[PDB]
Amino acid sequence: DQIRYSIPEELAKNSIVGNLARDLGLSVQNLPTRKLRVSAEKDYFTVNPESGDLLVGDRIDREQVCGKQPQCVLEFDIVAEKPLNIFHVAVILQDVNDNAPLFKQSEVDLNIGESTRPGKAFPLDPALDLDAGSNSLQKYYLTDNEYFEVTEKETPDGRKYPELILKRFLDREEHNFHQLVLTAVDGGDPPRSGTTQIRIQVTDINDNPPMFSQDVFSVTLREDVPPGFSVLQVTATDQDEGVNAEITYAFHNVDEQVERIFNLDKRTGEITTKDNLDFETAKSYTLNVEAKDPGDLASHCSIQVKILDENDCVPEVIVTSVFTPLPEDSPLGTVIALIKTRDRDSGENGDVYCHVLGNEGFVLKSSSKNYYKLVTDRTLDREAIPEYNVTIVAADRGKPPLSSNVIITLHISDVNDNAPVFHQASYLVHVAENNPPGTSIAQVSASDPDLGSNGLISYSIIASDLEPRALSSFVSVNQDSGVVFAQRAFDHEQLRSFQLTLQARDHGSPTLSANVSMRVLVGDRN
Amino acid sequence: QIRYSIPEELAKNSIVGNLARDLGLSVQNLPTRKLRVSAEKDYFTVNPESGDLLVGDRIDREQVCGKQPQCVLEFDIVAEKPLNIFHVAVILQDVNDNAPLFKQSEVDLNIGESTRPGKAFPLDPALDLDAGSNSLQKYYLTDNEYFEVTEKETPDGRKYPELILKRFLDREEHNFHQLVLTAVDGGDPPRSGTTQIRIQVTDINDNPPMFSQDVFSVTLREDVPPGFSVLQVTATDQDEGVNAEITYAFHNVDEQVERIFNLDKRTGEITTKDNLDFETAKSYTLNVEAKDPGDLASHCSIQVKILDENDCVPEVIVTSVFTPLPEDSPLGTVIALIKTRDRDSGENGDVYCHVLGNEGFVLKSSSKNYYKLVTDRTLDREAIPEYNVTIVAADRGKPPLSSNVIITLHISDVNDNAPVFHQASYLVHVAENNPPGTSIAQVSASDPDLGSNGLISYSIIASDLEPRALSSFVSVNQDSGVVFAQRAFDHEQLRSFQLTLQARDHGSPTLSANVSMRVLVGDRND
Ligand SMILES: *[C@@H]1O[C@H](CO[C@@H]2O[C@@H](C)[C@@H](O)[C@@H](O)[C@@H]2O)[C@@H](O[C@@H]2O[C@H](CO)[C@@H](O[C@@H]3O[C@H](CO)[C@@H](O)[C@H](O)[C@@H]3O)[C@H](O)[C@H]2NC(C)=O)[C@H](O)[C@H]1NC(C)=O
Ligand SMILES: *[C@@H]1O[C@H](CO)[C@@H](O)[C@H](O)[C@H]1NC(C)=O
Ligand SMILES: *[C@@H]1O[C@H](CO)[C@@H](O)[C@H](O)[C@H]1NC(C)=O
Ligand SMILES: *[C@@H]1O[C@H](CO)[C@@H](O)[C@H](O)[C@H]1NC(C)=O
Ligand SMILES: *[C@H]1O[C@H](CO)[C@@H](O)[C@H](O)[C@@H]1O
Ligand SMILES: *[C@H]1O[C@H](CO)[C@@H](O)[C@H](O)[C@@H]1O
Ligand SMILES: *[C@H]1O[C@H](CO)[C@@H](O)[C@H](O)[C@@H]1O
Ligand SMILES: *[C@H]1O[C@H](CO)[C@@H](O)[C@H](O)[C@@H]1O
Ligand SMILES: *[C@H]1O[C@H](CO)[C@@H](O)[C@H](O)[C@@H]1O
Ligand SMILES: *[C@H]1O[C@H](CO)[C@@H](O)[C@H](O)[C@@H]1O
Ligand SMILES: *[C@H]1O[C@H](CO)[C@@H](O)[C@H](O)[C@@H]1O
Ligand SMILES: *[C@H]1O[C@H](CO)[C@@H](O)[C@H](O)[C@@H]1O
Ligand SMILES: *[C@H]1O[C@H](CO)[C@@H](O)[C@H](O)[C@@H]1O
Ligand SMILES: *[C@H]1O[C@H](CO)[C@@H](O)[C@H](O)[C@@H]1O
Ligand SMILES: *[C@H]1O[C@H](CO)[C@@H](O)[C@H](O)[C@@H]1O
Ligand SMILES: [Ca+2]
Ligand SMILES: [Ca+2]
Ligand SMILES: [Ca+2]
Ligand SMILES: [Ca+2]
Ligand SMILES: [Ca+2]
Ligand SMILES: [Ca+2]
Ligand SMILES: [Ca+2]
Ligand SMILES: [Ca+2]
Ligand SMILES: [Ca+2]
Ligand SMILES: [Ca+2]
Ligand SMILES: [Ca+2]
Ligand SMILES: [Ca+2]
Ligand SMILES: [Ca+2]
Ligand SMILES: [Ca+2]
Ligand SMILES: [Ca+2]
Ligand SMILES: [Ca+2]
Ligand SMILES: [Ca+2]
Ligand SMILES: [Ca+2]
Ligand SMILES: [Ca+2]
Ligand SMILES: [Ca+2]
Ligand SMILES: [Ca+2]
Ligand SMILES: [Ca+2]
Ligand SMILES: [Ca+2]
Ligand SMILES: [Ca+2]
Ligand SMILES: [Ca+2]
Ligand SMILES: [Ca+2]
Repeated sequence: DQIRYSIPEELAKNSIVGNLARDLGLSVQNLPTRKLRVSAEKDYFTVNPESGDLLVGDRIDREQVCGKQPQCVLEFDIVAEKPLNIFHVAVILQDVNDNAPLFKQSEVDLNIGESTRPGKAFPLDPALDLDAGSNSLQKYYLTDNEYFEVTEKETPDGRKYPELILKRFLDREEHNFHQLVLTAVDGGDPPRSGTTQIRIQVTDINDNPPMFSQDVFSVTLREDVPPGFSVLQVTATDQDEGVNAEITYAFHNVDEQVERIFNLDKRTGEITTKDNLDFETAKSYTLNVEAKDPGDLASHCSIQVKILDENDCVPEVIVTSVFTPLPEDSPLGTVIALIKTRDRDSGENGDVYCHVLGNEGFVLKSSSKNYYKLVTDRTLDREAIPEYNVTIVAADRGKPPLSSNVIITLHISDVNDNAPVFHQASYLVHVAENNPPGTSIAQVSASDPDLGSNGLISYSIIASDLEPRALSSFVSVNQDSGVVFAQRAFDHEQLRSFQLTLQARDHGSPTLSANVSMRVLVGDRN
Repeated sequence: QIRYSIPEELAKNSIVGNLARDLGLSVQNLPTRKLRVSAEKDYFTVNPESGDLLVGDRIDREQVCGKQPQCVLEFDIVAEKPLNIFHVAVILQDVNDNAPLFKQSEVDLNIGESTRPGKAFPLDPALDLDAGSNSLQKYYLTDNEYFEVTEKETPDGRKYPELILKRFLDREEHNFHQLVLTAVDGGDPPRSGTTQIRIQVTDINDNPPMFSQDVFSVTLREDVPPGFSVLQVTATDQDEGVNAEITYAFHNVDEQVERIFNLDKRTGEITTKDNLDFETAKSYTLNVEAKDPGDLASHCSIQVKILDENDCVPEVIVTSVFTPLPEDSPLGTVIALIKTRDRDSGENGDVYCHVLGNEGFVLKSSSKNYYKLVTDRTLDREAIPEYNVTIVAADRGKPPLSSNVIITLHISDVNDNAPVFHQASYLVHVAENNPPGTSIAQVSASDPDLGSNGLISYSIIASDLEPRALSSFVSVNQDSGVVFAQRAFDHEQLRSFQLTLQARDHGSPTLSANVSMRVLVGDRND
């Protein structure tokens, strides 16, 4: 059972709310009789007795009293004495738009993932406008931009708050961060705004792979670089940050020897040899390097290594045929030996010239490159020079040159080209009469410089002035020793001297001979 | 040089050609000149009797020539006595006997989930040791929606097969792929070589954590201790590894939510770290955010409601009391004004009052929660001057709680009792010739009132004697009530006289009582 009065809030103190003396039917003289008083938990109002009307007391701030409540009603009692009575009074106060909507924080900073799907919603803390009705918050709206949208969400249960609807994919390598201005507006005359700034810092995720500076590189090396030689350092650039920017390098899809010879450090990306190179084994290597982050995004490159040749192989002289023993009557230009040269190098380091040392009558003639023949230049002789030590030298054209020599041993075989020569130009022997038959009266001798059969000497009597049927009856000759024998006792009174033609013969093809004349003189006795 | 041409992989003793007829030699002299072959390897052997060239060891063209399109073998023939050398070259024509072949039958690649389309992946090529059209000519691949196959030629001329990607991968849809790569040459019949490529997609942090449902509902009784298991919340990330470990935390919350509740960052489990009260806050809106290391997050809210428990005792307040209370107070007169306050809500905060005992006071409720203590009995201070009215209030919750107060009432006196004489009439005998100024009688009266209202003062208002001589006969002491004789009495003159006294109270207004007194003058002899 109450009466109701209406005023605006924040009203001036001691402003009349209304006269209760008229509404409660109390004479102005009947009233001071009565203690008129206000009973309330917090004294927002008081009454002057002599006045008989209601008076505003303390600060009547609606927002600290009713809060959000749609209608604001202050219930309090009024006490009167003689007779004792309690009257009930409640006042309605109208809302004043004296509070503007304001966000809790001046700046809010969000971390939004780079790969957040579009349309995803991010709830935002709502502003606080303590007024009620139309004077409360009505419209959120955000900075016009292309990346983000704002909408006011109200769940069917009751609570409401604004949220960000993402418009498109983010990309920290395009924009590291954005800053936007959100405005909250209430709906009365005149509207009151409150702004806040949102800074969104995009966080890195893995979407860019390491990339090499070029598709292909090139380096060259001498084939004598020691193990550990820095060949080439490769690097890749990853546009991400954090662990999604760590780069690992590795050999992949390389021949076995390519991986065995070289060595690539995973973290640094530098390539150094681990063993000796050899141009004769591999003229060049090709290299493929894989660079990848932990997210297995990769890019690959190819480095081509071209080795350069060095003069490190000695030329070799191969001799494939030789003429031994060599007959001394061999004509000019006969081919004695077959010569080839092999140098595993390349270019001028493998180009070889061949010479024969000395001038003993042997020269090299070249039919074609690396092919030679060792011919005779002058006539030969075994009794002069029986044996030859022929040195052939091959030399390359590298700087400095590398040489090699070989020694061929030629033996000269005997040809029957020397006739036997008698020790004396003629022979003359003195045999005394009445000599014993079958004794040594003389001994011819010859000499032959040839070897073996071509130097074996046989002696024979070819002619004499005596009766041919009686020659053997007089003297004879030993074919093996040359000693001459008498086969009958000589008689001076019958014949004093006789003539003999002795012959020296060898055993060759053909046989060579020589004639000597021996005269036998028979001494005289009785 | 003599040029020939034969197919590879011919059987031994096969005739290549008759060099006796081709060199220009004579078959009569072929036995004397050893015809022989000098060469690096014993691929061939001539017969000196027949003078022809036989194949020796197997001549595998791919074991000699390799990459060279046309392959020639150059070897020498030595003669002897006469001694010469002859140059021959045999062309090895290619027989398609080698098929394309891969180093590994199965290759395993790791491709990140976010390789942009068109990214080329260079694969290990196939080896076709043949040359010409019989060498490798094209690559083919299983028809799928994700990968195409190409063959790229570096300007150097090295050819390699690279894969091209046409559609974004997704391991949450297809963890890995199995493909078939074939290599085809250009002979008839064409020989093919296959390999199986198992491509494995690597996890990339592309999916955010997500909750079962956006809003949860729980209720808590307000008397739960600190540390009560409120709720456990979990989220599921569709990724793997470090990309799928979750961190939960509060997000845009009131200070009180952070002071009362403790949420495990690792478990998503909320408990309370303080005591709750229903009268302070009836509900709590919690906002939880679950985020992965990539700052991808989803948000849910837990709307907690609080249950009221009866813990506030009801309070009785006596706004005003009416004491002292006049004993002439009519019925239904208001004594004390009462109000009731219980901070609980519902039946726990619904208070009702009643008076203990029965002594003439009843509680009439003008409105809900307000009482007037009125009288239903006429009071009398001479009977009961003090009252100790005990008022009790209780609530209708389970279990209920009550409280009492003791009002003390003092009863004000009112002059509501006139004095009464202890006797109805007075008859007094006086002897004759009594001394003037002697006590003849004494009257008495009583008044139960308090103080001046109970003070009695006597007087003689009237008598039958002439009023001028009344002062000469009798008198009364107003304090003691004694009736004295003011003269000597003579029986022969007057035998008896009557009298009319009054007993009066002193409080205003005065209450009086009249009494009659008869005086008989006794008779002596004079
Ligand atoms: C109305 O009630 C009052 C107060 O009663 C108080 O509360 C009750 C629940 C009981 O527990 C009472 O014992 C308690 O005092 C009564 O007044 C009280 O009366 C008693 C007895 O007459 C007084 O006791 C005296 O106390 C003093 C010391 O203060 C001693 O020296 C005395 O020897 C004697 O023990 C008590 O003081 C008094 N209290 C007050 C505040 O006056 C009252 O009698 C009662 N009236 C009726 C009609 O019931
Ligand atoms: C040839 O050389 C060998 C080896 O030293 C030697 O024994 C021989 O006497 C030499 N002959 C000539 C003729 O120089
Ligand atoms: C030696 O004598 C024989 C026989 O009379 C003769 O044929 C020859 O010419 C002579 N001279 C030589 C040198 O042999
Ligand atoms: C007592 O008597 C006097 C005179 O006779 C009279 O006026 C008075 O009213 C009487 N008392 C009462 C209580 O009536
Ligand atoms: C917000 O916007 C209002 C108009 O809607 C302005 O009046 C105010 O100053 C604030 O900028
Ligand atoms: C909201 O935003 C504006 C800038 O748009 C500030 O000037 C203002 O103080 C509040 O931070
Ligand atoms: C190793 O070191 C050499 C210099 O010594 C560099 O030229 C090379 O690129 C690699 O870094
Ligand atoms: C090159 O030098 C060597 C010695 O180092 C000789 O043996 C060779 O004959 C040529 O002169
Ligand atoms: C035999 O003996 C004689 C000596 O009487 C020599 O003169 C002769 O030459 C042969 O030796
Ligand atoms: C590879 O492909 C060829 C046809 O190009 C077939 O002949 C062979 O059997 C293999 O399938
Ligand atoms: C290549 O593919 C074939 C089937 O097409 C297999 O049989 C072979 O072993 C290789 O995996
Ligand atoms: C503690 O235990 C309760 C059940 O007793 C759960 O509901 C809560 O989520 C927490 O795990
Ligand atoms: C009021 O009533 C409650 C029970 O409702 C009691 O516990 C209390 O002592 C008082 O009598
Ligand atoms: C005065 O005294 C006499 C006795 O002396 C009493 O009889 C009389 O009633 C009054 O008290
Ligand atoms: C009359 O006198 C008696 C004593 O005799 C008192 O008790 C009474 O109150 C009245 O005054
Ligand atoms: Ca205000
Ligand atoms: Ca306001
Ligand atoms: Ca406002
Ligand atoms: Ca990016
Ligand atoms: Ca990366
Ligand atoms: Ca990135
Ligand atoms: Ca070398
Ligand atoms: Ca070399
Ligand atoms: Ca060399
Ligand atoms: Ca000679
Ligand atoms: Ca000779
Ligand atoms: Ca000779
Ligand atoms: Ca073959
Ligand atoms: Ca072949
Ligand atoms: Ca083939
Ligand atoms: Ca995915
Ligand atoms: Ca993923
Ligand atoms: Ca994830
Ligand atoms: Ca409580
Ligand atoms: Ca409670
Ligand atoms: Ca309660
Ligand atoms: Ca009374
Ligand atoms: Ca009284
Ligand atoms: Ca009285
Ligand atoms: Ca008398
Ligand atoms: Ca008398």
